Amino acid sequence: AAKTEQQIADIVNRTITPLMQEQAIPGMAVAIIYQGKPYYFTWGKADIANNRPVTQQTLFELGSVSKTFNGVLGGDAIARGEIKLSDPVTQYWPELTGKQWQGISLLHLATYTAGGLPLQVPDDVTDKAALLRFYQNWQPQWAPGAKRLYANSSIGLFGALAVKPSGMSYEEAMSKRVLHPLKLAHTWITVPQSEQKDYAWGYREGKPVHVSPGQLDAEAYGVKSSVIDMTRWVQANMDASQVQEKTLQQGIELAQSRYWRIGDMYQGLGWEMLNWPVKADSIISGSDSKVALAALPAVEVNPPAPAVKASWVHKTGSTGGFGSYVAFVPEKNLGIVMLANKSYPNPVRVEAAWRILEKLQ
Repeated sequence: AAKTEQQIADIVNRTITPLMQEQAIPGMAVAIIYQGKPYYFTWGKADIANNRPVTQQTLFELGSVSKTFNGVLGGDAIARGEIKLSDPVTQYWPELTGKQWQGISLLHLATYTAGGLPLQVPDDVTDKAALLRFYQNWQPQWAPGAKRLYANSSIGLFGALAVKPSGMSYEEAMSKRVLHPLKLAHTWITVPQSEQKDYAWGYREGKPVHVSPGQLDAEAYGVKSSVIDMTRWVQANMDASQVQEKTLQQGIELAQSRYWRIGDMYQGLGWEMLNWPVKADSIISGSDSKVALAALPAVEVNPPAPAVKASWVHKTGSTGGFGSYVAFVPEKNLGIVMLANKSYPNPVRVEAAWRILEKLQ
């Protein structure tokens, strides 16, 4: 018996209501993809001050979910034959000298195994000249491919280098090559003046906050999107076959290939996958900052393993004011998008998603 909208409504409501309460989230937006059909739900308020409620059109900061956009754009470029994952970083930024860079490829940056690029670009690095200096002076902790350390400075750099051949900016390339084709008209890097009325305020210690500028912001954490756009984004990735642009369909597929095995978890391009069915505890406890930010040994999958439908694909993302979570199981044609205007613990996100989806499988 296929569940009915109202049964889906009770499961969702039953889970989120309590969550919003204990974590004290001002507003939320959730989309369920159940047998390929989207169901949207909205709770709370986007601007406590101006008393504006969350809508299906409300823009949320995706934080690190932005990395999924990066991975796919990189994929498309590969597909076009513009870049090769195996190519040296040096090829793309010749101004970037230093023998510590000699054996590092695109792959290593994309997949956080370059040898310890830090989580964030330093606080005293706020312009492009400082950026070059930073990387020029950077001192590797491990040999390339040795371990995985989750870092904005790694994937961030991958994004910037990957659009180089095209001669487009990242923002231009992203709009042209991915957003336009999938009709993500409510997905932005820079939110227009015209759309400010739909831009939710993020809440930090009860204070309204928006993500600030930074080196490699667009590439690692600066996408803004609505419940509806996140949902089309999930559908497209869930099944690349529906995508008309051959290169984009191919990039989606490459982004979901498996390059590294990091104990039961596989690293794609922005997306992280686990085999299905998976144990709840594995995903929940692997989402904790204690595990997710650690340096772990990485076993290489070369040639990469292809995207399989029997997988649990997901990405967590946060900003000072926002908490996002997205997951999908291609094989069951099920997924969830969870957008909040308050950053709350990773494991609570993952755990609530699982609760909802276990009930629908």
